[PDB]
Amino acid sequence: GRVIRNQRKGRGSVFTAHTRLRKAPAKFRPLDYAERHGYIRGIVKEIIHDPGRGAPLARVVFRSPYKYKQITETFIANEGMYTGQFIYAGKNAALTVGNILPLSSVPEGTVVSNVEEKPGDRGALGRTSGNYVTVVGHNPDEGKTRIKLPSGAKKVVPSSSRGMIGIVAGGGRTDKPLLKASRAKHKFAVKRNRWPKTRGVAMNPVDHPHGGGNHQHIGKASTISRYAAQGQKAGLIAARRTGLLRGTQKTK
RNA sequence: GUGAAGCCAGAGGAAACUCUGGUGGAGGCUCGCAGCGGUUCUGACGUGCAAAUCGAUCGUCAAAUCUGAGCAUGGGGGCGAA
RNA sequence: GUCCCACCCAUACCCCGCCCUCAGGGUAGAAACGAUGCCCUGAGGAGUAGGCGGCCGUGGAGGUCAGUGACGAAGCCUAGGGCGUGAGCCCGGGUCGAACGGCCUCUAGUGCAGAUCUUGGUGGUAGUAGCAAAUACUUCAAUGAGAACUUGAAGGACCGAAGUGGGGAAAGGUUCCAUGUGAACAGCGGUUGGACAUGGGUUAGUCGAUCCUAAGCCAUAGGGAAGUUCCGUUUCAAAGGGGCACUCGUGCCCCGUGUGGCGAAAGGGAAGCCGGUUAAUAUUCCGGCACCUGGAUGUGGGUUUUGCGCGGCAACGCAACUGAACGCGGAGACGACGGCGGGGGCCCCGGGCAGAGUUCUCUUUUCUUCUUAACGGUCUAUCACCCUGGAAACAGUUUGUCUGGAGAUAGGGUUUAAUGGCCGGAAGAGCCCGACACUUCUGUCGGGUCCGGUGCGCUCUCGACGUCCCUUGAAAAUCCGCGGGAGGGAAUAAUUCUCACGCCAGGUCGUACUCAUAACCGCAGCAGGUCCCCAAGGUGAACAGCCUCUGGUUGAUAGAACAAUGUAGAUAAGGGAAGUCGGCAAAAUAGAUCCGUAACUUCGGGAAAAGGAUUGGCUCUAAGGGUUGGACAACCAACUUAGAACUGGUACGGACAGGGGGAAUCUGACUGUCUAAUUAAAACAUAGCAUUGCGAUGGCCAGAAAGUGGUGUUGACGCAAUGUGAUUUCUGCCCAGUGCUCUGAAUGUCAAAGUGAAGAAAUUCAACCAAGCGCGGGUAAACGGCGGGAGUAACUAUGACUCUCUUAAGGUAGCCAAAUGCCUCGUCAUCUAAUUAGUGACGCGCAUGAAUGGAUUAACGAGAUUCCCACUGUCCCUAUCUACUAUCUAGCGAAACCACAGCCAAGGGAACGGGCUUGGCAAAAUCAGCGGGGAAAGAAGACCCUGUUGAGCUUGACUCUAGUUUGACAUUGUGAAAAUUUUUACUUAUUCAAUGAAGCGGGGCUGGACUUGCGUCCAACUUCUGGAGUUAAGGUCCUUCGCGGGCCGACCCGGGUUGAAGACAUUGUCAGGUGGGGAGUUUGGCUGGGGCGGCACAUCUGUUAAACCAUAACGCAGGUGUCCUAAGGGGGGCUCAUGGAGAACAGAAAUCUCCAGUAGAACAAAAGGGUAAAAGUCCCCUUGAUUUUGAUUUUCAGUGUGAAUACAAACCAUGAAAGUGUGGCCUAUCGAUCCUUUAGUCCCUCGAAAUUUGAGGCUAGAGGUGCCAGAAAAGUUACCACAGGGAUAACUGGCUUGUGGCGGCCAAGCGUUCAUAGCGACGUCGCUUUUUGAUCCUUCGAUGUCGGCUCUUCCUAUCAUACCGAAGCAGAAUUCGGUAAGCGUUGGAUUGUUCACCCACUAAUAGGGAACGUGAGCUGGGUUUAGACCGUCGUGAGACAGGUUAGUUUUACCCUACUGAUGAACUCGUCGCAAUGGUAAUUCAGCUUAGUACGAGAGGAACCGCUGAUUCAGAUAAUUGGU
Ligand SMILES: [Mg+2]
Ligand SMILES: [Mg+2]
Ligand SMILES: [Mg+2]
Ligand SMILES: [Mg+2]
Ligand SMILES: [Mg+2]
Ligand SMILES: [Mg+2]
Ligand SMILES: [Mg+2]
Ligand SMILES: [Mg+2]
Ligand SMILES: [Mg+2]
Ligand SMILES: [Mg+2]
Ligand SMILES: [Mg+2]
Ligand SMILES: [Mg+2]
Ligand SMILES: [Mg+2]
Ligand SMILES: [Mg+2]
Ligand SMILES: [Mg+2]
Ligand SMILES: [Mg+2]
Ligand SMILES: [Mg+2]
Ligand SMILES: [Mg+2]
Ligand SMILES: [Mg+2]
Ligand SMILES: [Mg+2]
Ligand SMILES: [Mg+2]
Ligand SMILES: [Mg+2]
Ligand SMILES: [Mg+2]
Ligand SMILES: [Mg+2]
Ligand SMILES: [Mg+2]
Ligand SMILES: [Mg+2]
Ligand SMILES: [Mg+2]
Ligand SMILES: [Mg+2]
Ligand SMILES: [Mg+2]
Ligand SMILES: [Mg+2]
Ligand SMILES: [Mg+2]
Ligand SMILES: [Mg+2]
Ligand SMILES: [Mg+2]
Ligand SMILES: [Mg+2]
Ligand SMILES: [Mg+2]
Ligand SMILES: [Mg+2]
Ligand SMILES: [Mg+2]
Ligand SMILES: [Mg+2]
Ligand SMILES: [Mg+2]
Ligand SMILES: [Mg+2]
Ligand SMILES: [Mg+2]
Ligand SMILES: [Mg+2]
Ligand SMILES: [Mg+2]
Ligand SMILES: [Mg+2]
Ligand SMILES: [Mg+2]
Ligand SMILES: [Mg+2]
Ligand SMILES: [Mg+2]
Ligand SMILES: [Mg+2]
Ligand SMILES: [Mg+2]
Ligand SMILES: [Mg+2]
Ligand SMILES: [Mg+2]
Ligand SMILES: [Mg+2]
Ligand SMILES: [Mg+2]
Ligand SMILES: [Mg+2]
Ligand SMILES: [Mg+2]
Ligand SMILES: [Mg+2]
Ligand SMILES: [Mg+2]
Ligand SMILES: [Mg+2]
Ligand SMILES: [Mg+2]
Ligand SMILES: [Mg+2]
Ligand SMILES: [Mg+2]
Ligand SMILES: [Mg+2]
Ligand SMILES: [Mg+2]
Ligand SMILES: [Mg+2]
Ligand SMILES: [Mg+2]
Ligand SMILES: [Mg+2]
Ligand SMILES: [Mg+2]
Ligand SMILES: [Mg+2]
Ligand SMILES: [Mg+2]
Ligand SMILES: [Mg+2]
Ligand SMILES: [Mg+2]
Ligand SMILES: [Mg+2]
Ligand SMILES: [Mg+2]
Ligand SMILES: [Mg+2]
Ligand SMILES: [Mg+2]
Ligand SMILES: [Mg+2]
Ligand SMILES: [Mg+2]
Ligand SMILES: [Mg+2]
Ligand SMILES: [Mg+2]
Ligand SMILES: [Mg+2]
Ligand SMILES: [Mg+2]
Ligand SMILES: [Mg+2]
Ligand SMILES: [Mg+2]
Ligand SMILES: [Mg+2]
Ligand SMILES: [Mg+2]
Ligand SMILES: [Mg+2]
Ligand SMILES: [Mg+2]
Ligand SMILES: [Mg+2]
Ligand SMILES: [Mg+2]
Ligand SMILES: [Mg+2]
Ligand SMILES: [Mg+2]
Ligand SMILES: [Mg+2]
Ligand SMILES: [Mg+2]
Ligand SMILES: [Mg+2]
Ligand SMILES: [Mg+2]
Ligand SMILES: [Mg+2]
Ligand SMILES: [Mg+2]
Ligand SMILES: [Mg+2]
Ligand SMILES: [Mg+2]
Ligand SMILES: [Mg+2]
Ligand SMILES: [Mg+2]
Ligand SMILES: [Mg+2]
Ligand SMILES: [Mg+2]
Ligand SMILES: [Mg+2]
Ligand SMILES: [Mg+2]
Ligand SMILES: [Mg+2]
Ligand SMILES: [Mg+2]
Ligand SMILES: [Mg+2]
Ligand SMILES: [Mg+2]
Ligand SMILES: [Mg+2]
Ligand SMILES: [Mg+2]
Ligand SMILES: [Mg+2]
Ligand SMILES: [Mg+2]
Ligand SMILES: [Mg+2]
Ligand SMILES: [Mg+2]
Ligand SMILES: [Mg+2]
Ligand SMILES: [Mg+2]
Ligand SMILES: [Mg+2]
Ligand SMILES: [Mg+2]
Ligand SMILES: [Mg+2]
Ligand SMILES: [Mg+2]
Ligand SMILES: [Mg+2]
Ligand SMILES: [Mg+2]
Ligand SMILES: [Mg+2]
Ligand SMILES: [Mg+2]
Ligand SMILES: [Mg+2]
Ligand SMILES: [Mg+2]
Ligand SMILES: [Mg+2]
Ligand SMILES: [Mg+2]
Ligand SMILES: [Mg+2]
Repeated sequence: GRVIRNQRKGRGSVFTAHTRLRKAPAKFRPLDYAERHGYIRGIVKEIIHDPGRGAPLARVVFRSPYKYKQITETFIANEGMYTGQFIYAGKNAALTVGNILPLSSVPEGTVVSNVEEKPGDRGALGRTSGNYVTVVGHNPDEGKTRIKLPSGAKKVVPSSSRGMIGIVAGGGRTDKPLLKASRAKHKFAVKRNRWPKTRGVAMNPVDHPHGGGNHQHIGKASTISRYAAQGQKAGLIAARRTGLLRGTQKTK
């Protein structure tokens, strides 16, 4: 048989993400002395649209504590942020929307965005439009913080991890139907070469495990073991259950 | 060609929102020329003009439209709206 | 039919000659002899495969012939000889020119008709096919040997601004220009040429490259890799650039986070325009007039002298008008589309000027020219911004919008923005006229070169608005501004000047030409393909079609004629789909304006639904604008609309251009995409829906590895993997099976490592185990599944209901003879005259059914289907016209194919002959057609089978494997605690993350707030504002007294950059599991083709089997893979099955008695033999079913194996013995090598020598190969491949004729009566090859496989027609039969049909053959490769003799045959004859006979005669119609 499309995707080549129109990655400031001990003030210059990203980004200018230059950063814009707004990043920053604070100096029950998995990593969690991370609780003796992720998972991160107060802008982007093949094409044409998608059962046996046959049918259980070989993992990988979800799920 | 929002005016009514002239210029809308394609004649030709062309008739024609150059993917590999 | 006589001839027989072979003899005191010779005698002679012998020929070697030869070697040619059976040898003649041969040995690349053989050459075909797309040529002249395709002039035409025009990019490379030209090429010619030959031609600071970066590529540091090299592109790197100072280069002082290259002739980007000029270059040359960049220093100007301009309220202005580091900003720099406004150019209109055209007539006419570059100066030009002021009675305002107390209207200003006006350039140019010189050298000189208008016009550009996006639409080099304020700046002298003028320089490569019906790629001068720019007039909505201007061509082999058949363009009376699988093809409709427009609907559509009317020309009228005066008048300007009269051909979108429509069904929602070159679809995609995994120490994936990579400039509204497939309404039940997921205990299973025991040790044995699995839960929008039987309602049918068997559950809602149902052309209704079609219903549905999605569905569809209107040559039924061919000619000129060839009939034959046999026959040489034959040409059949030949794909095939999971060992160190194992502590190994490696850890100074034995905790100064923040101010001492030098300002200390994980993870090596993701391989045989079946595959009995033996078939009836401690061995006593008599229960049968009883019983098992004091049966004793090795028999090769037979060595059993016993009374009951396991002994070996373990040998058994002389082995292919096979299937033919069809003989019986008018049982004899079987003879290096259409001929077993005979024949109508194939045998609905059945006509609507006639005749509806859907089946790939949809139909010019047409020879003609060949007519109706014969009556013929008509044939065009 052939190498299947899912296997080919990992080679790169035509499946590499598009990057020309992306200006800079969305990252916090590097964790420095000012952010560790007090706060630093930055000015929002513009709210820009980043192709391939649903959420808008905010360009924020800060002063260098050690040089005469000025530094422009690219944050994920939280909804409610505006051009000409002062934002504050640090331990002693006020608890207002757009401020970047360590989770230790944040009370329980507030939502943040671009939460660092570890301090200094400049943001990893809850960075997509309409998404946020909730600060469930604190453990000061352990120096840790329990948070709730957009997926519903519970995580524990060091209290020094930073986050931006508020909710990622971009609202309910997925609330309107795409309604058109062209609109799906435009959505993915700035992300990746993954659209359109041909069904495996419409292929031939040389091309996919779902293969051919005189009727379009999978012919064997579509749930595939977690430890199946590469080239076998087509369908529902390591599926605990299948079928329509007809009630609440114990797992979360 | 059709004529979506938005806008102007006038008629009713009590209200609220009904109606009627206009304006406007949206749509993977439509007729249709070039381009692109290739349905039927199962036409021509079938030691051809041609190792796939020719004619008529057809599909689409403002956007999943057509196309140049540069560049990338190399054989059990690639690429594939398959 | 029989008998007799003579005769004819085979390669046979007889006699003779000769050849050869074989056989038998003779031949030496050698006068003897290729002694391998000779002489004598007898017999014999076929031959594929094959064997042997002898000889001939070729290249080369040794010896020899004292060989041949320029007075002619070799070779070659030869209707000239000789020899040999023959292969061959020799000679004569000719040609020719330098070597060669005989004999004996030696040697080999040694002998050709084949191999779809190799290379080369050459034929018939054949002067043949053909040289026919792109509208088209003609006259005169010149040139020349020669002119349709050279040139000039004239005419006629085309391209018709998305050109046949003018220039470019790629690509070519000299094709560009001049001159000359024999051949070759330009498929005709050629004087011509992109050809050939000889010479020329490409000029840049300004146009490009060069410079920049993009996607991307390659280095570097490092890390992998055995390595070629891979990653890496800033990453675990000590990676650079700025200034000052001496006689002299070298003395220092500051900044630093960066620290490569390549990559665009369309992206970014410094700068050039006009006129002229050459044969060919020009934005490059020449003339004039400019610009940019860089470098230098001047003159003037400006500014200042303790300093770096002035003005304006302001927006800002002015000719400058200092400014380091460091920083900020702008430009470069960006999407698509819409309407509006400005500008350039083009187009158009009016007037004037100059020229030209027309001018019978008319036309103040028609056409052309009338131009102004870069670069500058100057004045303007929307948006915006500034000042005054303060708006509701809101106002301003666009086509649209919008704007305003965050300050509108208004008034006044500032400013970005020329492709605008004027001026310089610049009229001196260019152009246009006009007039005077002249072999040329020289032209010369005059004049003129203007003014207005218009616009939904075209094109480009600019501007302000606006729309769309889950889409927001490059980078860098370079240039500029500013914030900052470092340095520096002569009251009589320079002046860190972006001002004016001035000086110097600008290298290198490209530059011709074409860019295409001839310069590129398609083998080529190819109707194909190949990226752009400019873009006139008319009609018209219009870069539509059609015509024209500029410009370009007139180039595609020509002449003549007008047959068939064609290709292309059309027209047809009447009918109007009757054609056909099917309306294929064609026709019909078509623009605009005005009316009118249904069902349904997602309310958007449907819709141009359906349909109807009008349209020309001319003469008028009205309306729709701008400007000025004074509510009218005047002036200016286009078009768009409406109304009226008149008028003609009742015509007018007059050409061109240009929708047919409707009622429904299946299906996919739609737009979109694909099998380039047979499938455009219902397939794919899609939005929507649903499921699954993943929180980064991660999911999925790539890599040999990596300090590797993609997703990822990413973080659940995300990434990845699947299914279904818009909307609407729904999506039922089943977790038993296979998967996936979760737990691994009360539970079982296990490897390596480790633990314990035994041992001398190797080892062996025990426990223990991680993963995985057994186990137990979950899960179907996972793969998938979703049942049988029996009764039941006052007649009855059915079964609401019930009784019963089983599953994991038993098909729910829906839907249906549907693209899914076989039976089936289902049943009913409708549609038609007629419907296997369509639609609507019905449903025990072979085999419908719910995201393997069910049902419905507006809109959409080059999808499939039915009907209706319109329309028509599809047809009845054909006809006609045009162009180009074909045709004939000149020139040029192939190919396929070809054993030899070409008339038939029958026969036989390899079962379909051109050749053979027997007949018919049979006359040169030819031309146009033609599609019967050549089982015509393609192409070593693709269907089928075989091969111990493959390949693609699948899986629970066999064997493995990347990856992965888990365990162990190592990396791997240091502590503590718990009674060796577990837990948690350390950081330095190791791993991760961040950063420009800035503020980490301890303190102590201060600020605080909390507390009473004054003690502890916290903190380090930024949060009103879209400003700024840098090159330190100061304190303190030193000082050269300086924005100078140190310590503070800015606390000290540890040099751990910071934060995490941490001896875990990672990594290396082994071990268990998982692993169609991947690899390799396999997937029996026989066989009335193969498959399925069966086993005729090892083996036994009887028979087939034809009396020894032997002997076949998928022949017949059967049997075997066991069973027995006795059912083996010995001995003895007895006699069985059965019958007749008898005896209580007792009988048909229980036991007892007697008599008969040849085996009719029994002997393990099939069958056949055999057995009676036994071989049966019972009793007694036993283990001969033992040890050893030979011999023999059957199957047979006289090999194994299995069986079997007689005897020897022994020592046993039994009988008093004799004797018997080496398994089963006989004929079947079974198994090699290798390996393993036993048994056997003072047995042999472990090879330096010993002992003990262990191992290996020798002899005899066992573990098994049943495909049984003995491989370890699953499918599929419709995507398929190869070597073959007519050894072997599907279609023709051949034999046969069961079966099918058609007859005969007999005649029980039927027929009221009567077997035989006519039927006809039981039986029996046949014929036919239009059925289907059976066979496998021909064809698998191919004979084109159904049907229909068309066309001819043949048969008779006669449907009709002619003439006859019989009846249960009064007439009429029928029935049966005879002679009879002359002549006919139809039009339609449904179906691909064949077949069939209906409607209807008819005299009748008979049956058949001709390779199941007929595909180089058609067509392609059926069968039907590859695409696709459904149902059932399969785990799957896939299958289906099931349904459905789409799917390339090639070649004739040869020979013959046929149809026609010429024709030599016999002088040429005219008029004739007639051998032979062909042959043609057919049926019905009406009137009369006649309401008559005959009949009770109903009813109801016929002969003759008359008049028409059907089908067919041969002509013809007066008339009518078509063209
Ligand atoms: Mg592969
Ligand atoms: Mg798909
Ligand atoms: Mg497919
Ligand atoms: Mg597969
Ligand atoms: Mg699978
Ligand atoms: Mg499907
Ligand atoms: Mg469209
Ligand atoms: Mg085309
Ligand atoms: Mg064709
Ligand atoms: Mg036509
Ligand atoms: Mg012989
Ligand atoms: Mg030789
Ligand atoms: Mg000679
Ligand atoms: Mg010589
Ligand atoms: Mg040879
Ligand atoms: Mg030869
Ligand atoms: Mg031969
Ligand atoms: Mg010819
Ligand atoms: Mg031709
Ligand atoms: Mg011609
Ligand atoms: Mg032509
Ligand atoms: Mg002459
Ligand atoms: Mg010509
Ligand atoms: Mg023309
Ligand atoms: Mg154009
Ligand atoms: Mg040209
Ligand atoms: Mg051109
Ligand atoms: Mg190129
Ligand atoms: Mg010449
Ligand atoms: Mg020629
Ligand atoms: Mg010539
Ligand atoms: Mg010539
Ligand atoms: Mg000449
Ligand atoms: Mg340039
Ligand atoms: Mg350069
Ligand atoms: Mg590299
Ligand atoms: Mg290295
Ligand atoms: Mg470069
Ligand atoms: Mg450029
Ligand atoms: Mg010059
Ligand atoms: Mg001065
Ligand atoms: Mg650009
Ligand atoms: Mg015009
Ligand atoms: Mg001028
Ligand atoms: Mg001037
Ligand atoms: Mg003048
Ligand atoms: Mg072309
Ligand atoms: Mg026009
Ligand atoms: Mg017009
Ligand atoms: Mg030309
Ligand atoms: Mg030609
Ligand atoms: Mg007609
Ligand atoms: Mg007519
Ligand atoms: Mg009609
Ligand atoms: Mg048609
Ligand atoms: Mg038509
Ligand atoms: Mg409507
Ligand atoms: Mg309709
Ligand atoms: Mg209409
Ligand atoms: Mg049309
Ligand atoms: Mg579709
Ligand atoms: Mg595509
Ligand atoms: Mg195709
Ligand atoms: Mg193909
Ligand atoms: Mg699913
Ligand atoms: Mg299950
Ligand atoms: Mg279960
Ligand atoms: Mg376990
Ligand atoms: Mg049901
Ligand atoms: Mg349906
Ligand atoms: Mg049904
Ligand atoms: Mg039906
Ligand atoms: Mg029907
Ligand atoms: Mg079913
Ligand atoms: Mg089903
Ligand atoms: Mg379901
Ligand atoms: Mg519909
Ligand atoms: Mg011909
Ligand atoms: Mg000729
Ligand atoms: Mg010959
Ligand atoms: Mg014959
Ligand atoms: Mg014959
Ligand atoms: Mg022959
Ligand atoms: Mg002849
Ligand atoms: Mg022909
Ligand atoms: Mg023929
Ligand atoms: Mg032949
Ligand atoms: Mg073959
Ligand atoms: Mg074999
Ligand atoms: Mg194979
Ligand atoms: Mg293959
Ligand atoms: Mg104090
Ligand atoms: Mg730690
Ligand atoms: Mg470890
Ligand atoms: Mg596998
Ligand atoms: Mg495999
Ligand atoms: Mg076989
Ligand atoms: Mg079988
Ligand atoms: Mg015998
Ligand atoms: Mg048998
Ligand atoms: Mg016995
Ligand atoms: Mg015994
Ligand atoms: Mg006895
Ligand atoms: Mg004894
Ligand atoms: Mg054995
Ligand atoms: Mg063995
Ligand atoms: Mg030894
Ligand atoms: Mg064995
Ligand atoms: Mg055998
Ligand atoms: Mg045969
Ligand atoms: Mg018969
Ligand atoms: Mg009879
Ligand atoms: Mg037969
Ligand atoms: Mg046969
Ligand atoms: Mg064959
Ligand atoms: Mg043949
Ligand atoms: Mg043939
Ligand atoms: Mg027919
Ligand atoms: Mg007869
Ligand atoms: Mg008769
Ligand atoms: Mg006849
Ligand atoms: Mg026949
Ligand atoms: Mg036939
Ligand atoms: Mg034929
Ligand atoms: Mg054919
Ligand atoms: Mg046929
Ligand atoms: Mg089928
Ligand atoms: Mg079909
Ligand atoms: Mg088709
Ligand atoms: Mg009478």
